[PDB]
Amino acid sequence: STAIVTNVKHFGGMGSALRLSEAGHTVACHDESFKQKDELEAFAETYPQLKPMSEQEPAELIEAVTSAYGQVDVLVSNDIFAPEFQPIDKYAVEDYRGAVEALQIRPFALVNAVASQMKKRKSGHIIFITSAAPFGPWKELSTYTSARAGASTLANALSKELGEYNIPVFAIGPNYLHSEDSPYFYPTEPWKTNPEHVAHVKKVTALQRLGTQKELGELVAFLASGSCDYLTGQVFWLAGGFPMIERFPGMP
Amino acid sequence: STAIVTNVKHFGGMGSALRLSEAGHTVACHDESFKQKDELEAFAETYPQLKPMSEQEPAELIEAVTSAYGQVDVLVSNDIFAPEFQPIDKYAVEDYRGAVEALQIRPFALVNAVASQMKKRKSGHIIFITSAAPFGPWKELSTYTSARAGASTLANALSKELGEYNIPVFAIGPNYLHSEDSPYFYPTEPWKTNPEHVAHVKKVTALQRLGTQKELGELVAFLASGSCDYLTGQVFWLAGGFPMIERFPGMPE
Amino acid sequence: STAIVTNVKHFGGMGSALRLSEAGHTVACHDESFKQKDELEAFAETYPQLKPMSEQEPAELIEAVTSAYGQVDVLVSNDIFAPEFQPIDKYAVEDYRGAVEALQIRPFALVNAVASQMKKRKSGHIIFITSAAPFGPWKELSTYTSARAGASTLANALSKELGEYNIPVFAIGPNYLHSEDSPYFYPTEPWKTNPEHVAHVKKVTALQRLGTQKELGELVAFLASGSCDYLTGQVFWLAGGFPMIERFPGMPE
Amino acid sequence: STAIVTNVKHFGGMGSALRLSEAGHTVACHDESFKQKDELEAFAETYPQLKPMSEQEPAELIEAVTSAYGQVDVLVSNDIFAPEFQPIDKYAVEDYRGAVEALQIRPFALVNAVASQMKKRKSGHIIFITSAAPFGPWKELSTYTSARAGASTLANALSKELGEYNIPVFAIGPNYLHSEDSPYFYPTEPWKTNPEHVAHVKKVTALQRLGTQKELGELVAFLASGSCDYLTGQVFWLAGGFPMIERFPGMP
Ligand SMILES: [K+]
Ligand SMILES: [K+]
Ligand code: NA
Ligand code: NA
Ligand code: NA
Ligand code: NA
Ligand code: NA
Ligand code: NA
Repeated sequence: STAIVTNVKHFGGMGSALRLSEAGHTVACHDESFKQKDELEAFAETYPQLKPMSEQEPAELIEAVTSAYGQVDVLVSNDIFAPEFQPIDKYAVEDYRGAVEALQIRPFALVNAVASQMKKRKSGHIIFITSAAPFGPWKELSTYTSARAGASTLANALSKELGEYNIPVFAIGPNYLHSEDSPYFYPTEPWKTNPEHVAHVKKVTALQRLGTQKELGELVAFLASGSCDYLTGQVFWLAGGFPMIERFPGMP
Repeated sequence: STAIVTNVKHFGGMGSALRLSEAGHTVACHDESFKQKDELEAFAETYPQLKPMSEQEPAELIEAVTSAYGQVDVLVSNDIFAPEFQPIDKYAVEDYRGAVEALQIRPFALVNAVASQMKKRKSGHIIFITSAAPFGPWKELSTYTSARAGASTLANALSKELGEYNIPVFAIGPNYLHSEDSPYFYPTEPWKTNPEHVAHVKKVTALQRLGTQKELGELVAFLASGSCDYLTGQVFWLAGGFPMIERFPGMPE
Repeated sequence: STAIVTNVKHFGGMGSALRLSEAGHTVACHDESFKQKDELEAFAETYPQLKPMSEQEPAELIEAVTSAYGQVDVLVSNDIFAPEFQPIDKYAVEDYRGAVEALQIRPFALVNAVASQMKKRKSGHIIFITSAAPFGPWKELSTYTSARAGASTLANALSKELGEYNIPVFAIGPNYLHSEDSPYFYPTEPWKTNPEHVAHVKKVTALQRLGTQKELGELVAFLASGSCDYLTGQVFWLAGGFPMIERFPGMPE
Repeated sequence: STAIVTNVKHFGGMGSALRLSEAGHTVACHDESFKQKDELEAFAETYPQLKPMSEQEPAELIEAVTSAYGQVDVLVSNDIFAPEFQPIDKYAVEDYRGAVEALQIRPFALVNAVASQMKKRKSGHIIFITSAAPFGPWKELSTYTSARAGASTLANALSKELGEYNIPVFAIGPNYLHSEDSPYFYPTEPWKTNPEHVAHVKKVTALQRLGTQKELGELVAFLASGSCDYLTGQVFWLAGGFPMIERFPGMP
């Protein structure tokens, strides 16, 4: 079927996009670097089974994809924003408006653009990649953390209205997901290379490793398959058992 | 001790301010209407125990209360927004922006202006009045529901950094809270007067009544008292045991 | 790879076993009825792809499957109990003991007998089929609701220790799951046939249908596949978007 | 009014009992050491405003208290059990039956015994002291942790049926609550005396300290007051912002 995967080059983008193509889907990909031609074209070259798009705004992209491939069956909102740690008084208020625009407004806008056709066909799936950060927050990341929570709750609240139209809505909240060359949010260096960082991941996850792009993609495809629509409204903590809580002195 | 209560004429404003006042706080009050002198002075007359301010903006308000009454010890971010039910496709994206601005950015901005003063003394109490909507969502309120979750998570998040400075941070998430003459969100009319409304409330809450402004105010005061700082980070569902969920055909209502 | 599915004739038993079988597992099956040879042999005839065992007790079962089929790679603790609605004062304390024994102790005991073998290889998958009741409770089901929460928390708790040995642990908490000819907990009769029941399900779930044994089975197989071990500790609400919560007088159903 | 506080000498017992008396309540106290006479009598001596009881089983104790003081207005189920850390295969199954009997069956049994009269008066409050452990579990405590979760969920599920009779039901889940001389669960030594243990509490709580008996008692009394009945069904995480999650290498 026809899927869209945003910000395809970062975070949960490559896992989701490439696993979806393997499921036989046509996969239109959005990204920021695709406002240029060298970039879109190189990507389209490197990935023949993927269709990059230059469209950059939300509703634009939905119409485009619908014109080119007939409709949008699956939306994977892979949202990203650079986390800046700051004590609350040291942020500007625009920094929180930043986070909210990128991590709540964007997914909202997308679904606002695509819902109508899904509802008329009474078919579609919607996946938000959010964050597990609200489940185990670090101090000094209040902008990023809270905006992620808003996104996850959006997914769950949509599941309630869109179930009537046979449309599942999911949020996937990762943490420690290996993002390979992407700085969002766990690049190979340092997160696999430096002992500092390997020792940390090992301590704070029960499985003692980063999540893989392959695991994220497997979930995304299993969900978008129509195999388990009854999980609608789930938020999935794709976090490897994070957090591992420090135990009492004396115990390993 | 100086409290600030926002949007004092609506939602949890009056219960908070009145009960904080009874506890002994000086209670500085913000409200949209107070940008007009008539309104401001009317309110001060009816409530000599409360201190209405005219300042509308966050930094501007915090500053004014600090100059006037020494400092800000307690912030009650009583945030409001007119919710509008739509299917998602029938909302404008601006309707979400609006909801986030009123329900997230505003408490953020108040904390952002006040936290440094609190952190220097190593004392203060911060309470967001959010909503219980994320806990039992209705269909077709996606914007307000998600934004409220966002503000509740913000309180929890902030509790982790502020703890270091002995500042507890809480979110109170009401539902079915009697709002008296305020339309945000459960006025006397129709919620106490119309039979369909009385019957609805009776079915959907476990206590079968609206929550009172007095209950909300007691909680706000209890949390601001220093009696139980070790709850910091808690989101409180002040919703009377809502939601009651429909049981199988045949079983009593 | 050898799976064990318990109480296979009921609740999520058949969907799990059938789909695990289709995925390629050898599926050893437990059921109360299999302590009788007639029952056991009937079942094996109808399902040549499944392997019914007669062993009833945890250590006894795990042992038998290990001797027969090499080892136990996947445990699906499909736990059941006849729920009885009572106001709390009308229950016996024994009614709670009963519920905890069937819904907590039993999965505990199965994991307790199987975990050492899994931990030596550093591979295995454990799935509890619990319930979504704690997520949207009904009044007057205190025993079953609480015990199910307990088993869901046990899965999460166990995930923290077993992670070290690359063993994911999950809880699937269904509601309104079509159970076919099993009375646990949503049989074809009345849940697909009686008009009041069809209408109830339509109102209270967001998908307006019962969940299918096939959906449950796909999840169980997906989780046992190794495709997404990094979900370990997850409690999954397999309930179709239940609960739908009654909106204000005047708004469509 | 008339309250009951179980296992008064440990965990949340002294805070709750003694704060309730200050609120003007008659407070009957249960404990294990009160199966003896030296113990009950010494306690009754040391605490004139408290009424210890020798009753040891649940329904017995409720009837007793009702005979002596007319009725039971407030029940504070302060449940305890010794946490044993064990990898799952190393427990016996009786060890989990142990935990469940002590931490779920007991509170259930109590409420089973007292509900009728509360429902007939259409007045009463019920408080379970559980644990915040399910909110942030340590590894190797699966018995204790899961049984606590069952208790907390019992409280919330009861809130649904007993609201109709004007009866709030709460659970208070502590962690790091200073229990003074009680080994359940954070005695003064080591938890205030040893630097090892002080440094740990400081790291894992946002407020960087143990909870006080006084804070627990303040909550218990505020709740049993009838001041904020609308919080019914709340589980309260009385944990000081625990857990504090380890941050990335390089950051404090
Ligand atoms: K997006
Ligand atoms: K007790
Ligand atoms: Na993240
Ligand atoms: Na709708
Ligand atoms: Na609300
Ligand atoms: Na169930
Ligand atoms: Na504990
Ligand atoms: Na009842």
